[PDB]
Amino acid sequence: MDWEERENPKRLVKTFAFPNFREALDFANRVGALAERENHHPRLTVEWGRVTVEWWTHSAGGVTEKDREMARLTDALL
Amino acid sequence: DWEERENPKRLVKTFAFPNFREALDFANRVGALAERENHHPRLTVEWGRVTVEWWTHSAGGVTEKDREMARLTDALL
Repeated sequence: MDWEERENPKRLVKTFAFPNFREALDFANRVGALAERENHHPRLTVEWGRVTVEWWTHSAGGVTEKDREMARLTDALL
Repeated sequence: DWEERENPKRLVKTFAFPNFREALDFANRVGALAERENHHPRLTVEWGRVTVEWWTHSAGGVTEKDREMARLTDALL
């Protein structure tokens, strides 16, 4: 579904689920490679069975068009 | 010397870096350690920082394995 919109700070959030820890870390690495390609970085939370990806522009204190674009590119990884 | 947070009780420490790529590289080393030991942390990776949290889910708190994993994490440095 659509990315969640959390607050303080405003940011786009989505969780991706996995059967273990290694696959979650592997996916986080794909998101990280995407971040490096686009030069816009997320906050990633990796744990057994899940990766939480959060997109927001730090220098802006909130969400910008780039964040929405990164969210879409993250979905396109699958 | 790791910080101890609550709800749930867990060991926490943040490692800093000059960028994002190096932070993720470090998180992967912690992840490899976790996979070999079969005990998993909660890792938070962002520009300039990796937060590592150790605790036992089956117990909903800290157990001896967590203290060891914390020391092994520091050893990576």
